Amino acid sequence: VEKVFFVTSPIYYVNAAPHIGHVYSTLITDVIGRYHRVKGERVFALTGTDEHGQKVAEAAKQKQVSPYDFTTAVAGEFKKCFEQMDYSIDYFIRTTNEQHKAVVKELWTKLEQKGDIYLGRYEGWYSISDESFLTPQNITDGVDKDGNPCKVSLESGHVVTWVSEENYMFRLSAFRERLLEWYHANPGCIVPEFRRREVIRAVEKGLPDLSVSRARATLHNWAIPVPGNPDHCVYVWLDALTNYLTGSRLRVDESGKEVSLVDDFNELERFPADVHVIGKDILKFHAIYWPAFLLSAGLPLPKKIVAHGWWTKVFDPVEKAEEFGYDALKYFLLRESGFSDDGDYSDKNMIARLNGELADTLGNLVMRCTSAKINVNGEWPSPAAYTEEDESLIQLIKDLPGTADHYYLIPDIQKAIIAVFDVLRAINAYVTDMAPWKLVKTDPERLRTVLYITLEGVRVTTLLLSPILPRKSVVIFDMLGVPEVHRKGIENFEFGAVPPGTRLGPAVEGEVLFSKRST
Ligand code: MET
Repeated sequence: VEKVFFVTSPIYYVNAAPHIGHVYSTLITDVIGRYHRVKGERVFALTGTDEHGQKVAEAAKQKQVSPYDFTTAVAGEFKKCFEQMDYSIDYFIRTTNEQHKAVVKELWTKLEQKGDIYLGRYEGWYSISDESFLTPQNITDGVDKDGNPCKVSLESGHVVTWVSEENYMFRLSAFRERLLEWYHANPGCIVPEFRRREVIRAVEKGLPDLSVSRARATLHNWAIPVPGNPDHCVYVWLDALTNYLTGSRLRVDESGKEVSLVDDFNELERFPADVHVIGKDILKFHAIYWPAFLLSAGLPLPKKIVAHGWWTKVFDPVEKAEEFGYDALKYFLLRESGFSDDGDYSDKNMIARLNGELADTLGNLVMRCTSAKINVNGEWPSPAAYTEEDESLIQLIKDLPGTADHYYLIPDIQKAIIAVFDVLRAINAYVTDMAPWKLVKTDPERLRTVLYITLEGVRVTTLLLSPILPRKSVVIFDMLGVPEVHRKGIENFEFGAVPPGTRLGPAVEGEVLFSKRST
């Protein structure tokens, strides 16, 4: 089905200021978004803020400000952070938005009409910080900020409290068999694979019904009212998860403001998400509750949920981007960690990767193929006959787009970067063997062949890196003199798409692409 590629970040709680966790989650969302745009697809990338609930209201009360003022302020800090980080997200949703609330009520009403919401009790543990219901097996003894002996979440270590409320209850237990069918029928729907296995084990163990409302006093009245029962408010997670549906139904203008909410999601061709990006801490909500809601409502299910190794919720990313470069930082975060949390975030290692990979591997190579010394005519030369060594490198360059594409689609952005850099290392090796600096005098016919391959290797690697390094890719292409039309589209993944005779861009006397730093 030709649709709009719909990729989401989670919507972030506004109890605290934006931080690296949020920036990472939204970076992954953004990169996926960018890759599909580079592929020539229609894209709708979504991010935003999760503004209702007990936690946000209590954080606003601690600041001695009204929940409305506080959410608006913090949402502003989030918006500004994401502008600073130079993302290309299509819309920023807020759960306080009136159109969002409409969609929630509409969804609630469907679930109710379907017979899947009933009036019952929740008597059990709850983590206000996680906004999560927990069984007694998921808690242990612990300490709080008054040093007192309390109970805490095994998940997150935050304080838990016993709740005993009459609550609207969603019949999650009825969806165990259908969820298991879904997981088994769609074995790539949860990535990475060990998290897919974790979800399945949990659903196999059995599912309780889920409390989807709370008494309004418990939430300090800071929530969406239940349709036809103002004594109750809608659970912040049903509220929150529904942002993805709301987002898929908003017409947005050129400045990024929502102008209209369509009735039927099919009108905008976004729903359901192709990729939900989340942290590992909210997997249950996205892989169990969310599909169960959609199943109840007869709505289509997402294609993939990708759960990274970090938590959704010092090291300030805007500070480090100003210190080391924006694209460089993004590169580092995406390169340094896969789905394991174990990975070394340190000035030592940021500099190791900056110098080793960005400067010495990529940057070095860009300068070699464009310098006046080696590229004497300042153009893409026409190649002479290819040796078997030439062919071996060409093969790597030809194969790379297909390999990188599979990685980007999993999605595993670390592996995609690695694949591209393997080819970059190969090109450096090739350039070392051929010694094109010697060939300017010794054999100019041979240099044409060597230079051309080098240029084309640089173009193709750069094109596949352009979702990771959106600014630097533009600079590289300007130096190489790659016309705008050749900077995107699957057609331009092909070897040879830029014809010989293309002139390089002008240089400037101070130009480095990535400046190395002191160790
Ligand atoms: C529907 S995604 C909700 C994410 C949640 N607000 C968090 O900050 O973890």
